[PDB]
Amino acid sequence: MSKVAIIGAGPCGLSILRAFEHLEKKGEKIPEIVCFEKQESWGGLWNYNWRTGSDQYGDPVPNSMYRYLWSNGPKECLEFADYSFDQHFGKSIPSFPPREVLQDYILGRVSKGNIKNKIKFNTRVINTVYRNDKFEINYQDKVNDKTLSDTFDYLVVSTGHFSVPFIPEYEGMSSFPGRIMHSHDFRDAEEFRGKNVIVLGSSYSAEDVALQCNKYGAKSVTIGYRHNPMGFKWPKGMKEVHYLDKLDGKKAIFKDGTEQDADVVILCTGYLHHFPFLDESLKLKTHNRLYPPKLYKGVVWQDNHKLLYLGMQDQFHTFNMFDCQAWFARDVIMDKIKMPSDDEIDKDINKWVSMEEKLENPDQMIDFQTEYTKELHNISDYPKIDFELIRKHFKEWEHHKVEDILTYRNKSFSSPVTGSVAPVHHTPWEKAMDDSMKTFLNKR
Amino acid sequence: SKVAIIGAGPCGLSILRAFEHLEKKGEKIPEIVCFEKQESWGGLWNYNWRTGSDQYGDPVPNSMYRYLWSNGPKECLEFADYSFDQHFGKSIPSFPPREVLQDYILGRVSKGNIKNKIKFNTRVINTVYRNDKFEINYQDKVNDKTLSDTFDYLVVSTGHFSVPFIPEYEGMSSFPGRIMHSHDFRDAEEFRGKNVIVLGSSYSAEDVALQCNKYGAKSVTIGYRHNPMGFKWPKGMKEVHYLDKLDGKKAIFKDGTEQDADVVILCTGYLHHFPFLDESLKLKTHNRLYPPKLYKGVVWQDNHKLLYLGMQDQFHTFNMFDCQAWFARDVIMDKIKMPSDDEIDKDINKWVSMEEKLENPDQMIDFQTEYTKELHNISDYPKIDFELIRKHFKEWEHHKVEDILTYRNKSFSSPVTGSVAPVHHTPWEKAMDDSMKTFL
Ligand SMILES: Cc1cc2nc3c(=O)[nH]c(=O)nc-3n(C[C@H](O)[C@H](O)[C@H](O)COP(=O)(O)OP(=O)(O)OC[C@H]3O[C@@H](n4cnc5c(N)ncnc54)[C@H](O)[C@@H]3O)c2cc1C
Ligand SMILES: Cc1cc2nc3c(=O)[nH]c(=O)nc-3n(C[C@H](O)[C@H](O)[C@H](O)COP(=O)(O)OP(=O)(O)OC[C@H]3O[C@@H](n4cnc5c(N)ncnc54)[C@H](O)[C@@H]3O)c2cc1C
Ligand SMILES: NC(=O)c1ccc[n+]([C@@H]2O[C@H](COP(=O)([O-])OP(=O)(O)OC[C@H]3O[C@@H](n4cnc5c(N)ncnc54)[C@H](OP(=O)(O)O)[C@@H]3O)[C@@H](O)[C@H]2O)c1
Ligand SMILES: NC(=O)c1ccc[n+]([C@@H]2O[C@H](COP(=O)([O-])OP(=O)(O)OC[C@H]3O[C@@H](n4cnc5c(N)ncnc54)[C@H](OP(=O)(O)O)[C@@H]3O)[C@@H](O)[C@H]2O)c1
Repeated sequence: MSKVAIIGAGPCGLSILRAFEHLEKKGEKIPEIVCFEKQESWGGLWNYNWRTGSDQYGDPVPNSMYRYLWSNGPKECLEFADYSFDQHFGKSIPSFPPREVLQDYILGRVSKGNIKNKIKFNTRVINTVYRNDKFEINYQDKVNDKTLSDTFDYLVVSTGHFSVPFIPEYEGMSSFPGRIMHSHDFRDAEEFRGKNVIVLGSSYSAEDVALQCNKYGAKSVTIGYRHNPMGFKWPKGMKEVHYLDKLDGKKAIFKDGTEQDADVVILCTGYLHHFPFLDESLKLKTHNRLYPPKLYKGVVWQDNHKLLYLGMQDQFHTFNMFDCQAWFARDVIMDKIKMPSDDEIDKDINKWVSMEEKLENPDQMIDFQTEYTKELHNISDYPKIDFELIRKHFKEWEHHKVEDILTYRNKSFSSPVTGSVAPVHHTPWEKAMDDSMKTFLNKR
Repeated sequence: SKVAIIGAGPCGLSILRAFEHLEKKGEKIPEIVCFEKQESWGGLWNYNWRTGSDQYGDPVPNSMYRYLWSNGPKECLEFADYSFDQHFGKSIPSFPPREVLQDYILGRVSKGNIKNKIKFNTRVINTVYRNDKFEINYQDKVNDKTLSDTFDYLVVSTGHFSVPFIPEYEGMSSFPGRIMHSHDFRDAEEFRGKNVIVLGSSYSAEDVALQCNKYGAKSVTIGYRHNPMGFKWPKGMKEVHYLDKLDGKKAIFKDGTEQDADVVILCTGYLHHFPFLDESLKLKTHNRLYPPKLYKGVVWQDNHKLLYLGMQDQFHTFNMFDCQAWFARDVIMDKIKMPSDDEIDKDINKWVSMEEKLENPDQMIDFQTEYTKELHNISDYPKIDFELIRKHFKEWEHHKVEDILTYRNKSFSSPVTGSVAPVHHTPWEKAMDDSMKTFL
C-alpha cells in the first residue's frame, strides 16, 4: 500500500519499473509508482540529443552521448537476463552495436505493458526532504513552468552520474582562440574535420573521443594524461603526451616539452555525482569509484533505509548489474528482504569498501564487480545469467583493447543468457562511418 | 535591518554603491550580504572561457565573447556619480572594448568596503518568505555545502541574459557541425573559413554575424522569422526568411534559400529564470521594456520587500540600474513609502499600457527615458542629462541604419561632464585586438 517515487527513466529507472512489472504480471499487488523524467522520453544517456548545456526551459542537458557512438564493451556483458538479445532481435547480431541498436533493446524490454504510463516526462525533480516518515518532493512541470508537490514512502534515485561534467581550468584558457569543451558537449565529430584536436584525460571518454576525432577526419589528435598514459596502440596521426602546462595561442604546451598546434581542447575529465534536488541529509557525496560508502549492498542509503540509489558505482558491468540492484531494491520496498542491524550494515559496507580500496588493476576490478553483482543476484528473483562467463568476457575484452584499440569492436562474444555466439559484423568498426541501426542490421 | 542582494553584476553593484553613498555621509545603513556565483564581481562584463556549467556543476552565467565591443554609445550608460573623465582622466572614444567598461564598472566600487560584503562562488538556491523574513538557502560551491540565513529585504539582481532560450529546428539531430546558442559564443576565430548560419533578429544576431565575418567566416547567413534587421550587411553576408530545416551541411529556408552550413548559432534570446525563488516571489515574463507586477519596475507587487533590478529589456543600462537602485535603497530605508495597493496597481497599468503601444525604436527610447527620468526624480542620484541621452540613442539608431559597420566609430558627448569623445585611432572593422591596453 506504499507510494514509491523514482527519479530518472534511464536504464536504472527502467530496471526497477521492470522489476515491479514482473511481480504485477504474476498477480502480485504492487505499490503505486511515480517516475519523474526531465527528458521528453525514456532512455537516459542512451538517447541522442543535439542539445548542449541547457534546454529550452533552462534545465541542464543530461545527455552525454555523441553521433557515431558504438558500444564500448561487449554487449553480451550487459544482456538482460529476463529479456535476451535473441528474444529482442530474433537472431544473433554482432557484439559491439551502435548506440541506436542498444537503445532499441533497452526500450523494447519495457514498451509492451503499462510502464510508460507511470512516467511523467519533461518533469524535473527539484527538492526532496524527509519528514514525518515521508519523502516530500517538489518537481517542476517544465512545459507549464510550474512547481508541483507530492509525498512518497520510498524514494529511488536513478539519475546516473555521467551527465554533470567536471571541468578543470588550465593556464591560457582565457586567451585560447579555439573551442574549449567537455566530452559532455561532444556531438558530431565532423565538426573537427581538418582541425588539430587536444584531448585531455585517461579513461573511456578520452579514448573514444580521440578515436572518433581521428576517424572523422581531424588533422591531428594529441592526448594529454596527468598520471599515466592509456598506452593503447594509437593510429598514425595520434599521440599521447604528459600533462598540459598551458595554452599559448593556437599552441598547447605540455610538461614533457611537447608543443602542439591546437584548434580545440576537449576535456574528457569525468563527471560529478550531483544531486541538487536532495536534502543534504539524503545526498550521496562521492567521486567515481566501484564502491562508494554509505550504501548498503551499494543501494540502500545507510542513514535512511527507504532511500535507494541505483547505478551510482563506476561501471564495468552495466545493465544486468542495474537489474540486480533494482530487483534487490524492489524486494526491500516490498519487505521481502529485511534490513539487518545497524552494526551489521556498517560492517558489511566496510567489508566491500576495504576490498574496493585494495583493487589494483582491471582484472581485480572486474573480479570485484562480478562478486558484488553475483551476491546481489543471489538475494533476489532475477533470472539465470552466467556471471562467470561475463567475468571472462571482460578480461578478454581488456586484452583485445591492449592488442589493438582499433579492432576490439570487431570481436565476437557468446551470450551469458542463451549461449548464442555473435557473428562478425559486415563492416569493421574502423571503417563503419554510418552508425544507423538500419545499416547495421541490414546486409551490406 | 538585514538585506540580501543576489548578483554582483552592474545592478547588484549599483545598489551596494547606493548604500555606500549614504554610509560615507555618516548615515547608518543596514547589514548587507551580496551573493555571487562567479569567482569575482562584474556580472556579464566578465569574460569566461567556460560554457554550459562550471567545475561545480553550476550553470555558467557569462554570455560575453572575445573581441566584444560596447554596442551602444558609452555616453548613454555613464554613471552620474562617477564620470568617465574621473575614471580615465582623459576623453576616450564612445565605443570601448569590453575590458574597458568592465574596468570602469569595478573602478566605481573598488575604493571602499563594498567588495568585503560579497560572498563569491556562492549560489543562492532557495528562497521562501515566512514570519516576515526571507529564508534563504545558498550553496557554498567550493565546500559543496548548503548554508542558510534570514533577511528582511531581498534584492534580486541576477540579470536576464544568462539562461538561453534554445529552439529546435528540423534536422538538428543529424546536422554534421556545431549547433550552439549565442550564450556559448567565445572566440570567433573558431569559425574562420566556415559557413555560419545565424538565427535571430536582435542585438546578438547582429553582432555575432558581424564578429564571424570580421574574423574570417567563409560566409554568414542570417535567418529571420518575422522581419529582417535590414542593415547594410558586408559583402559576404545575407539575410533570409525563416529556417525550414537542416539537411546535412545544408540550411534550407522558407524563401527557398539553400545555404552551405558548417555551424548554426541560435541568437534566439534568453529566459527570465529564477529557480531559487518560491513560486509566490518569482517574476515570470518575456523580454520587454516593462513587465507587470513591478511597481516602478522594481518592487514586487505582492511583496514590497522583494525588489528586482534590471529586469526590463534595455536601451538604457548602467544609469537606469542606478536610478532603480537608488529607488530600491530608499524603499529599504523607509524614505520612500509605498502608496496604496490600488494606487500601485493603477500606476503599473499606466506604464504597462504605454509599453504595449510602443511601435518603433524612437518610441521605445522615449518610453525608457521617461521611465528612468521619473525614477531619477524620486531619489538623490546625481545630475545627468537624460534629454541628451535620449537624443544620443536616436542618433545611434540612425548611425546603425546608415552603416552597421561604422556606427562604433562615432563620437558622443558626456551627459555628465559634456566631454566630447575622440574618434578612436582604429576603425572598428579593422580593430582586431580588443585589449584595453592597446585601445587606450
Ligand atoms: C557517453 C557515454 C557512453 C556510454 N557508453 C556505454 C556503453 O557503450 N556501454 C555501456 O554498458 N555503458 C555505457 N555508458 C554507461 C551508462 O552510464 C549506462 O549504460 C547507463 O546509461 C546508466 O543508466 P542510469 O539510468 O543509471 O543513468 P542515466 O542513463 O544517465 O539515466 C538518468 C536519467 O535520469 C534523468 N534525470 C536526471 N536528473 C533528473 C531530475 N532532477 N529529475 C528528473 N529526471 C532526472 C535523466 O534525464 C536521465 O534520463 C555510457 C555512459 C556515457 C556517459
Ligand atoms: C552578450 C551581451 C553583451 C552586452 N553588451 C552590452 C553593451 O555593450 N552595453 C550595454 O550597455 N549593455 C550590454 N549588455 C546588457 C547587460 O545586461 C548589462 O550591461 C549588464 O551586464 C546587466 O547587469 P545585471 O547586474 O542586471 O545582470 P548581470 O550582469 O547578468 O549580473 C547578474 C549576476 O548575478 C549572478 N547570479 C545569477 N544567479 C545567481 C545565484 N543564484 N546566486 C548568486 N549569484 C547569481 C551572476 O553570476 C551575475 O554575475 C549586454 C548583455 C549581453 C548578454
Ligand atoms: N560507448 C563509448 O564509446 C563511450 C564514450 C564516452 C564515455 N563512455 C562512458 O562514459 C563513462 C565515463 O567515462 P569517462 O572517461 O568520461 O569518465 P571517468 O572514467 O570517470 O574518467 C575521468 C578521467 O578524467 C581524468 N581527469 C580527472 N581530472 C582531470 C584533470 N584535471 N585534467 C585531466 N584529466 C583529468 C581522469 O584521469 P587522471 O586523474 O589521471 O587525469 C580520468 O581519466 C564511462 O562509463 C565510460 O564507459 C563510453
Ligand atoms: N555589446 C554587444 O555587441 C552585444 C552582443 C550580443 C548581445 N548584446 C546584448 O544581449 C542582450 C540580449 O540581446 P539578444 O539579441 O540576445 O536577445 P533579444 O533582444 O531578446 O532578442 C531575441 C531574438 O530571438 C529571436 N527569436 C526568438 N525565438 C526565435 C526562434 N524560435 N527562432 C529564431 N529566432 C528567434 C527574436 O526574433 P523573432 O521573434 O522575430 O524570431 C529576437 O530577435 C541585449 O542587451 C543586447 O544588447 C550585446
